[PDB]
Amino acid sequence: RKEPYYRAVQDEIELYRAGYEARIPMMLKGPTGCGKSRFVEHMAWKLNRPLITIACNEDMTASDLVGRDGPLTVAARIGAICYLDEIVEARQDTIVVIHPLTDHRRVLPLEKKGELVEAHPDFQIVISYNPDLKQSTKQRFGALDFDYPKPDIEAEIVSHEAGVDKDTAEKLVQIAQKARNGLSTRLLVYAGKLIAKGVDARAACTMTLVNPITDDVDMRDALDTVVKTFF
Amino acid sequence: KEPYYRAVQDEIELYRAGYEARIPMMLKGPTGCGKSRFVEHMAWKLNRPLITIACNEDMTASDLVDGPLTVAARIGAICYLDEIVEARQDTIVVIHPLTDHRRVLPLEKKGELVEAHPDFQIVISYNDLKQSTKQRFGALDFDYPKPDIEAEIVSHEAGVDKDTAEKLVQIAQKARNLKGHGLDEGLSTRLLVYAGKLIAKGVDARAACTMTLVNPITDDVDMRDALDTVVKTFF
Amino acid sequence: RKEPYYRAVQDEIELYRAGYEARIPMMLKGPTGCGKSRFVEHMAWKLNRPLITIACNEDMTASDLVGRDGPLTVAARIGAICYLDEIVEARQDTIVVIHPLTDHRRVLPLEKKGELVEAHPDFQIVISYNPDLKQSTKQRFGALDFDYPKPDIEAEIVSHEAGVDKDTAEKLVQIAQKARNGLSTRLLVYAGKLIAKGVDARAACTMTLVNPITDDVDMRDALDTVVKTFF
Amino acid sequence: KEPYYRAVQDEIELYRAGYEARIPMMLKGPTGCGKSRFVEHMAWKLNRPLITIACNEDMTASDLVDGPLTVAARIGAICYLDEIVEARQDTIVVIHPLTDHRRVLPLEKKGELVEAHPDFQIVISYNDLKQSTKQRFGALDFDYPKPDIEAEIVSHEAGVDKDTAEKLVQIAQKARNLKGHGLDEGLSTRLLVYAGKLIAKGVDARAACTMTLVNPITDDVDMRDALDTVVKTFF
Amino acid sequence: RKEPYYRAVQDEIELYRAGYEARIPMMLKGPTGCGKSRFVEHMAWKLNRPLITIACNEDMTASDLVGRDGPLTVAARIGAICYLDEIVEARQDTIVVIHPLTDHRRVLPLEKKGELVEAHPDFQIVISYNPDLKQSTKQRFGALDFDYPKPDIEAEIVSHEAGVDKDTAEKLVQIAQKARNGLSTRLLVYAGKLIAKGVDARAACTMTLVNPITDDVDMRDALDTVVKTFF
Amino acid sequence: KEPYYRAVQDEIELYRAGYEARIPMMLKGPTGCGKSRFVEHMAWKLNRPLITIACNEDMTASDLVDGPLTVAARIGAICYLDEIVEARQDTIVVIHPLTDHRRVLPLEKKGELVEAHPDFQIVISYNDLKQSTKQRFGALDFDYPKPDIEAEIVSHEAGVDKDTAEKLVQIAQKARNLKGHGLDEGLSTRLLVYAGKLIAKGVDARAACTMTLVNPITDDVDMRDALDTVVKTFF
Ligand SMILES: Nc1ncnc2c1ncn2[C@@H]1O[C@H](COP(=O)(O)OP(=O)(O)O)[C@@H](O)[C@H]1O
Ligand SMILES: Nc1ncnc2c1ncn2[C@@H]1O[C@H](COP(=O)(O)OP(=O)(O)O)[C@@H](O)[C@H]1O
Ligand SMILES: Nc1ncnc2c1ncn2[C@@H]1O[C@H](COP(=O)(O)OP(=O)(O)O)[C@@H](O)[C@H]1O
Ligand SMILES: Nc1ncnc2c1ncn2[C@@H]1O[C@H](COP(=O)(O)OP(=O)(O)O)[C@@H](O)[C@H]1O
Ligand SMILES: Nc1ncnc2c1ncn2[C@@H]1O[C@H](COP(=O)(O)OP(=O)(O)O)[C@@H](O)[C@H]1O
Ligand SMILES: Nc1ncnc2c1ncn2[C@@H]1O[C@H](COP(=O)(O)OP(=O)(O)O)[C@@H](O)[C@H]1O
Repeated sequence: RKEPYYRAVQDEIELYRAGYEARIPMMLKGPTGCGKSRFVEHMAWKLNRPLITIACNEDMTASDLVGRDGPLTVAARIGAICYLDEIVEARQDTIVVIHPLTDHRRVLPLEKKGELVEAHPDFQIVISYNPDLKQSTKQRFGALDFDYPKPDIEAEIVSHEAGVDKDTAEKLVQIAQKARNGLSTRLLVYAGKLIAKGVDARAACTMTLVNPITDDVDMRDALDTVVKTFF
Repeated sequence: KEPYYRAVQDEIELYRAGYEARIPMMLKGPTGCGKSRFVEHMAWKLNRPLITIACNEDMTASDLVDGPLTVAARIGAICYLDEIVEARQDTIVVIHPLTDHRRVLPLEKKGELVEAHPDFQIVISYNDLKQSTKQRFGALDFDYPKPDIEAEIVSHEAGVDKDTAEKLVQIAQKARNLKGHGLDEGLSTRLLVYAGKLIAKGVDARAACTMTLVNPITDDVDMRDALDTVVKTFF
Repeated sequence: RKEPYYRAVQDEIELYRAGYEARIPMMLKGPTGCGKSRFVEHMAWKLNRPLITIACNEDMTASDLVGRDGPLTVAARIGAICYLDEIVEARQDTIVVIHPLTDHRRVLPLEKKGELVEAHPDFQIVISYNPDLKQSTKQRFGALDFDYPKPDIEAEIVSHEAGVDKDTAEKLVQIAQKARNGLSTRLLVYAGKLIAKGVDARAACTMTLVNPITDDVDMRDALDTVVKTFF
Repeated sequence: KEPYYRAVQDEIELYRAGYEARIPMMLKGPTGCGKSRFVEHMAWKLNRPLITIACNEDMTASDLVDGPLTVAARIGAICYLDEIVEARQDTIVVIHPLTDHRRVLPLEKKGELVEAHPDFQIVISYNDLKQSTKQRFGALDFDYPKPDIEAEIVSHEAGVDKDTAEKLVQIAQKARNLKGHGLDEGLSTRLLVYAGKLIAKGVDARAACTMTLVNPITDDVDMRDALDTVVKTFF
Repeated sequence: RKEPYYRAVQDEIELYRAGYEARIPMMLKGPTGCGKSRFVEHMAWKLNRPLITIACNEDMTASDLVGRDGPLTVAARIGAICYLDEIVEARQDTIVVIHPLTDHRRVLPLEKKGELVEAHPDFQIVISYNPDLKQSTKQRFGALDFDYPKPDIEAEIVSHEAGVDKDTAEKLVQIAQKARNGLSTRLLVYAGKLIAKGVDARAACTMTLVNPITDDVDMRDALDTVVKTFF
Repeated sequence: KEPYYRAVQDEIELYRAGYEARIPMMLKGPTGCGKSRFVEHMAWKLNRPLITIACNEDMTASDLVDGPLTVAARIGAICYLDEIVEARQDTIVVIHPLTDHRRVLPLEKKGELVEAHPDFQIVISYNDLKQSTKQRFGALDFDYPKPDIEAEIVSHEAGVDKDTAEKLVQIAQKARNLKGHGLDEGLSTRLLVYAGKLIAKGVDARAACTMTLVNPITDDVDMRDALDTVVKTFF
C-alpha cells in the first residue's frame, strides 16, 4: 500500500493512535471533504492495518453489512479497520448491528448462519459523522472534531494535490473561506488542477466552486464576484 | 465517426482539460439541450471508448458493478451515467471510491479490487443527490443555444431550410419566456427537431408545431392557445 | 387480426401515420373512454404492425417492463407498437426505463442480463395520458389531443357498437353531454346495449350513467332528472 | 340447486339482460346485504358455471392469471371477484382486456393469448378503484331489503318464526337509523341471521341480540345501551 | 392437555358454547389481560378441540397466515379453533383472507397452490379485539364483552395463580382498581408471586404495577402513594 | 467467573426473587448504565447458562426461533434479548407464548411445540413496544450510580486511581444536570470509563475528556465549551 498524503492540522493523529490501542471505537466529525476519509487511510497504513470502507446510505440493510458474507464480518474476522463513511445517511436501525462490536463484548451474531464470530484483537470500527444517530450508538464512540484546516495549511494541501504554485492555492483558499458564508477541500483541488491545464482561473473556479454546489443563479454571481476579487 | 455537435460556449475545451486532469464531470441543464450528445462528441474528439448507463431505480449494485462501470475502469473509457438522481442510492455511492485519488472500484463478493485505467473518466448528468456526492464532481452548466446556433442545429437535425428552423426557434423563444408564468420548463431542442421533420415530410406546419411544441408541454387550455397564437404568426 | 371500429373525429389518423414513419414517439391525451386505446389498435392494424398493450399502474416495476423477458423488450425486438396505457398511474421512476427507446439512441440495456438489444426499425412507443409525468419524459413525445367527439359523431359510434337506432343513441349522448357537468363513451355503449335487451330506458341509464361513476345520492337525482328529460 | 334469494327490486331481470349483453357488472352496497348470494342465484338461474375469487393483497398476477379468471374465460363461466378494492392494482388492471370489445386475457410468460368463451362474464363487488376501472362496469345498487322481505329472509335463513324475524328486523331498523349519529354503518342482514339462530337454539333473545346486533358494531357505551334499550322493548 | 384455570365472571362460557355449535365466528372484546386468551384455551379443552394461536402484528402478511402451509390453513383442515390474538395490530388487508372462512362459504382459496380446502365441520375462528377493523370484518362476528372482573372475583384469581393469601390479593386488586384511573390482571399475579418470594410489598408492586406501564415519574409517585395506602 | 458488578440498589435481590418466580424481567434505563452487565452478574450468581440476543430489524422469526431463544428454552438458561424495541414486531410476539403460564414456544414449520425447561427465563432491555407486550414483564428501573459507587466502578473498569475517577464522575455529574437544557441524554458510564483509560495510558486528561465526554454527545458549540469549562476546572 502506498502512503496517502495527510497533512496534520492539530493533534488528531496521536489521539487516534492512543484511542486505537485503547480498544475504544472512534468517530470522525466534520464537514464534507475536510480529510476524514483520508485520515483513516493514513492511520490504517501507519498502524500497518487492513482497511475496509463502507459507503453508508438510506437503502443499506443489515444483511448488506453482515452478509447473506459481508464487509463488516470480514473486517471482524481479519484484523481490519472498518470505516463506515456517512453514518448519518444509513437507516439507524441497521447500525445497531455493529453494537455487539463496539462495547466490551466483541462479537457479531450471524443468527441467519448460526455462528458467533471472534473479533480479531486488532479490530476497530471508525465512523464518519457530518456534522441523527441514537444515544445508544453515539455514546459508544470516542470522537475527533475535524474541520477545514487553517488557511495556510489548506493552501499547502491544495498545492501538493492539485499541483499549482502557492499564490494560486492561497487564492483558492481565500475564495473558499468566504464562500462558506460546507465546501469540500476536494473542490479546491479540482480548481487548481484545472488551472494546471491552462484553464482560465475564473472558469476553473466556476466549474468547481460555484456550479457543483448551488443551482441558485444569484448565489453564483455572489461567488463569482469573490473569484474576481483574487483572480 | 464525429457525432454532430455545435458548441454554444467553451464547453468543448473546458471538458477537454477537465478530462486531462481525470476529473469527474457533471453536465447540468434542462432536458434535450445536447448533454447526452456532447459526451459522444467529446468521446470522439478525445479519441476514446464510451460506455453509457441509463440509470433507473431497478438498477442494483451488481448490474453497475462484467459490469459496465467496471468495464470502463478496465479499458480506460469515459463512463457516462445518464440521469443519476433516478438511481437508488446504493449505486450513487458505488462510484465514490472511483472519484477518490485512489481511482478504484471494489468488485466485492466476486473477488479482487479493481484499479482503473489511467484513461478512465466518470461523467454524470443532472438537472436528489447529497452534497457528499455533488462536491465530488466538476460541473458544466448547459442551456439552450442562442437563436443563431440553435437554428443551425435544428436545420441540420431536422433536415429543413434555415428559414424554417429560425421560425421554430422563434416559437421556442416565445415559450421559454413563459416559465414561472405557466410552464414548468421551457421548450426542448428535441421537440424543435421533432417539429421540423414533420414539416420536412409535408405535414402542415401549424399541425406539426401543435403536436410537438404546444401539446406535449401544456395541459392548460388558455395558455395553450397562447402558444397556438405564436404558431399562427410564424406559420 | 380483425379491424377495430374507429370513427375519425378529426385529422388524428394521418398525423399519427406521419409521426410514426418519422421516428417520433407518440402520446395520446384525453379523458377516459374517448377512443384512445381503440385508436392505437386501429393504427396498429392499418400500418400492419404487431401490438403489445401495457396496463400501467402504481405497483408496476421496471423488471415487470423489461423482464426478469418482459413486454417492452419483446416489443423492441420484434417490430411492434408498445402501448403504455394509463402512463400517469405508473411510478414515474419506472418509466425512465423507456427513455433509451424514445430518443435517437434506440436500445434497451438489460444490465441484469448483460445484453444491449436492437430496436427493430419498425418499433415505436405510444402512451396514454389523462388528462404527472417528468419533463424529461414529456418532451420526448409528440402529442395528440383526444376528446369526446362531436354529438353527431358520438351518436354514430353508440349506434354502431351498442346496436340501437339513432334516436336512442342521440338521447344517450345528450344525457352524457350534460352529465359531464369524465364520462366514458363506453358507458353509453353499455346503456344502449341494455336497451337492446328490452330494458327500461331510465333503468338502462341508471345502471351505466349514474351508478358506476358516483356514490353521491343527490348527484344521482340530478343525473336521473336529465335522463327523464329525454327518455 | 337454487340458492335461496329473495329479490328486493328488478335486480334479477336487470342482471339477466345485463348478462345477455355480456356486460361486466358491479354489485354496489353495504356488507352482508345479499350481494355474494345474488350472484349464485343468477349463476343458477342463467344456467352456467360460477368461479368465485376472494381478493386480498397477496394476490399476485399469476394466481389470478390454470388461473381461475383464465378458467372462467375458457369454460364460459361467470367470474365473481369479491372485494376487488382490497386487491393490489396490478390485478385490477389484469381484467382490463377482458372488459374490452376484444374479450381477451393475455396469458403472457406462459405463452398464448386467450380468447374468452361467449358465455363468459366478469362480476365484481364494491362498497380504491380508479375511474378508468369503474367506468368499465355496469352497476346495480344493493341496499338492505324492506321490513317485509327482510324478515322473510331472516326467518328462512335463521329458522325462526315470522314474529321473531320481524322483531329482529325492527331492531335492525332502529339501528340503521343511527348512521352518521354514532354508527359507521347500519346493521347487516348477516348479523340479523346470526341472532335468530341463537334464539332458534334456546339462547335468551336479549343475550342473542346483544352479542350479534349490539356488541359487534359498537364500542361506545352510551349508544350501545341505546341499542340495548331497543332490544329490551321487542324482547 | 391440562385444563387452564378460568374463573367465570358472568355467562360468557355458555354464550360461547351456544355460539360455537351455531356455526358463528366469535370475537372477544376487552382490555389487556382480562382473561381473553385464557378463556379460549378453556373453551378449547372443554369442547375437546385442538387450538392454534396466532399473534397478529403490523408486519404479518397473508402468506404468513395461509402458507407459502400456514397456521390458518392447518386450523381449517384439522378441526381446530383458530385464535387470532391482537387482531387490531395486524394489517387490515391481510385479514380479509379469513373472510371465506367466516360466512356460509367455508373454504380457503390457496390460489398460489391451486387448491380449495375443505373446512373441517368442527372449525371456528375466534379473535381478540382491544378495545380499527373493517365493517365487512366486524359484522361477520358475534362478540363477547370482556372486562376486568369484579373486585372479589379478581382477588380469587390472583390468590389462585400467584399463590398468596386473600388479604394480600385484595390489596393488589384495590391498588389496581384505582390505578386504572388498562392494567393487566397478569401484573397483579406477578406482584403477588413476588410477595410469595419474601419481597417487600411495595417493591413487589413497584416492579409490576408502576414500572412496566409508565415511564412518567410523577405518574409513579401517584401510584406509589396508593400502594402505601393498603400496604 | 464473576463479572464485575456493583449494586446501586436492591436490584440483585429483587431480580433473584424475580427469577425464583420465573417472571419475565425488563431492565429499564439509559444507555451504558450497567444493564447488560447486570444480567451477566445475575446469570453467574444464580448459577445458570446465559444466551444473549442483539435485536435488530433484519432478525426474522427463524433466527430467533437451532434458534437461540429455543436453545435457552431447552437448556433452561436466562435469555437476555438486548434492545427489543429495535426488532421488527413479528419477533416481539414470538416471545408471547413464552411469557404465558404455558412456558412454551411453537417451533412451527420445523415441527413440534417446545415446552421450556423450569430453569428458563426471558430478559429484555428497554429505554416502540405495545402495552400488550410491556405488561407481560416485571420491571427494574436502572439509573446512573451515585458518585461514590460510580467512581469505584470507573476506577475499577478504567484502571485509574480513586481521585481521577471522582473527577470524571464530577464532570459527568455537571453534564447530566443539563438534560432538557441542551442535552438529549446525560453522560454514560461507558464514556466515563473510556476517559480514564486514555488517562491511564498517558493521554492529556483535558484531551481524553474532550474526545469521550464532550465531543461524542454534543454538536452545539457554545454548550460544548460549557462542558470544556467543567473539564478545565477538574483537570
Ligand atoms: N490534512 C488534510 N486536510 C484537509 N484535506 C486534505 C488533507 N489531506 C488531504 N486532503 C484532501 O482532501 C480531499 C477530500 O478529503 P476526503 O477524504 O474526501 O474528506 P471527507 O472524507 O471528510 O470527505 C482529498 O482529495 C485530499 O486530497
Ligand atoms: N450542439 C447541440 N446543442 C443542442 N442540441 C443539440 C446539439 N446537437 C444536437 N442537438 C439535438 O438536441 C437534442 C438533445 O437531446 P439529447 O442531447 O439526446 O438529450 P439531453 O440533452 O437531454 O441529454 C438531440 O435530439 C439532438 O438532435
Ligand atoms: N372514434 C371513437 N371515438 C370515441 N369512442 C369510440 C370511437 N371508436 C370506438 N369507440 C368506443 O369507445 C369505447 C371506449 O374506448 P377506449 O378504447 O376505452 O378509450 P380510452 O382508451 O380513451 O379509454 C370503445 O368500446 C369503443 O367501442
Ligand atoms: N335476498 C337476500 N337479500 C339479503 N340478504 C340475504 C338474501 N338471501 C340471503 N341473505 C342473507 O344475507 C347475508 C348476506 O351476506 P352475503 O350475501 O353472503 O355477503 P355480502 O352481501 O356482503 O356479499 C347472507 O348471510 C344470507 O344468509
Ligand atoms: N377469569 C379470569 N379473569 C381474569 N383473569 C384471569 C382469569 N383466569 C385467569 N386469569 C389470569 O389472567 C392472566 C392474563 O390473562 P390473558 O390470557 O393474558 O388475558 P388477555 O388474553 O385478555 O391478555 C393469566 O395469567 C391468568 O392467570
Ligand atoms: N455496576 C455497574 N453499574 C454501572 N456501570 C457499570 C457497572 N459495572 C460495570 N459498569 C460499566 O458501565 C458500562 C455499562 O455498559 P453496558 O452495561 O455494557 O451496556 P448497557 O448498560 O447500555 O446495557 C460498561 O462498559 C461497564 O464497564
